[PDB]
Amino acid sequence: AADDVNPDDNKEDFAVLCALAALANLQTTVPSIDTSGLAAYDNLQQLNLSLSSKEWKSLFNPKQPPEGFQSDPTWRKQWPIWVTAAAALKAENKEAAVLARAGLTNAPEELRNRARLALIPLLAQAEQIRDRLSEIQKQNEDTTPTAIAKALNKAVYGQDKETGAVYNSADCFSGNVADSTQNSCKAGASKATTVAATIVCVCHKKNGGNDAANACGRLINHQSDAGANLATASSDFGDIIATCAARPPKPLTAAYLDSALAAVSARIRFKNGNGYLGKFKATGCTGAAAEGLCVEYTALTAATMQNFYKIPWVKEISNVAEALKRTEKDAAESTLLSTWLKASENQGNSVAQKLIKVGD
Ligand SMILES: *[C@@H]1O[C@H](CO)[C@@H](O[C@@H]2O[C@H](CO)[C@@H](O[C@@H]3O[C@H](CO[C@H]4O[C@H](CO)[C@@H](O)[C@H](O)[C@@H]4O)[C@@H](O)[C@H](O[C@H]4O[C@H](CO)[C@@H](O)[C@H](O)[C@@H]4O[C@H]4O[C@H](CO)[C@@H](O)[C@H](O)[C@@H]4O)[C@@H]3O)[C@H](O)[C@H]2NC(C)=O)[C@H](O)[C@H]1NC(C)=O
Repeated sequence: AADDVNPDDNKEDFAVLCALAALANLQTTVPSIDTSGLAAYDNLQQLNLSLSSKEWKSLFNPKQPPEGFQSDPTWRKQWPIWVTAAAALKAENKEAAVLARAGLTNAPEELRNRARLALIPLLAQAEQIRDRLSEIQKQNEDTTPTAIAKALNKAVYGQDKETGAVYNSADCFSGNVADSTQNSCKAGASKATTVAATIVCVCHKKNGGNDAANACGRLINHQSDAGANLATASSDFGDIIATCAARPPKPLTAAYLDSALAAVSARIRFKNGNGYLGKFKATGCTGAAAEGLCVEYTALTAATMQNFYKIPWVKEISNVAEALKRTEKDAAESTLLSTWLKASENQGNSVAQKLIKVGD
């Protein structure tokens, strides 16, 4: 009976599925956009406004530009930035601190003016950098530990929640289990749409004899069974998953997720017009040792493999990986954008010293 499903015959598939199941209820840090450069730029905007004329300061003391400028594209773009700067400068002692940092406390009017003009090219250089950093911030604002946890819990357990996801056939199988195990253990009337459903299909001990208990590992203590046609799969899944200790690397990376999906894709085997994960002998993935303990990717072929990536759990993990791929790069970019903007802030605080000494 070497060709039947025997104990340990699905053990290597199970190791990969255990790694995927450990993405449930995940608490990971995500690469963060370093937004300290936005504050550095705001400080430059505050210095610029402090040094401005009484006529200019009067425009802010709101909501949109004054008559004559409501349609000027530069005023439309800058209005919220200027308003934020004016609001910050109303705070007790804020303007005095801004001027002190710039060496402009008690500065003569001619020095204040020359200093403001000296900031023109500096602010023009910094504007481009700050706008890119703001774009990065917005483009990655949905890449958070909470959104990732929810997406991965959808992948593993079919439950759109950040924590407390647990096995429930009503969620792990799309629409709950089917009339028969063979029909439940199909994906691509798709049913086995989560990692947990995949583990049930590849590992469960059916009731009624002729089962393939311990296919996923001899150390599983199947204390019960999955019932007939997976009717009580939850009890058996608990015993199977109790053997899984996997932990993903932290912080979670796109590369790790991509490697997990690639590994699965490299294990699916095509026979007679379908794909299979888990040992398949004959008839269907019914849970009987002489038939199969498997997911049938119905109609999946090498050439239609793109459809594997549309199965819900695969799509959810792919979406997380795509988001992390972007945020990893944008986070590394943001470190430098913010360092540059802090340097521009320091530069702006130095112009007065040059101007004083040039005048003297
Ligand atoms: C640091 O703080 C200073 C204030 O101390 C602030 O400066 C102000 O910046 C704005 C935005 O660049 C300047 O806006 C220009 O204003 C002129 C008219 O200026 C008069 O009126 C204003 C408001 O009462 C007075 O402050 C000023 O002294 C003058 O009395 C407009 O003509 C400008 O419009 C052209 O440029 C825009 C881009 O900046 C275009 O969007 C717009 O379409 C116009 O361009 C077109 O027309 C041009 C003329 O024909 C042509 O040459 C172009 O090719 C194009 O066809 C603009 O609205 C304002 O004057 C500045 N005020 C002072 C006192 O300097 C800085 O913005 C701030 N720095 C930062 C980084 O925030």
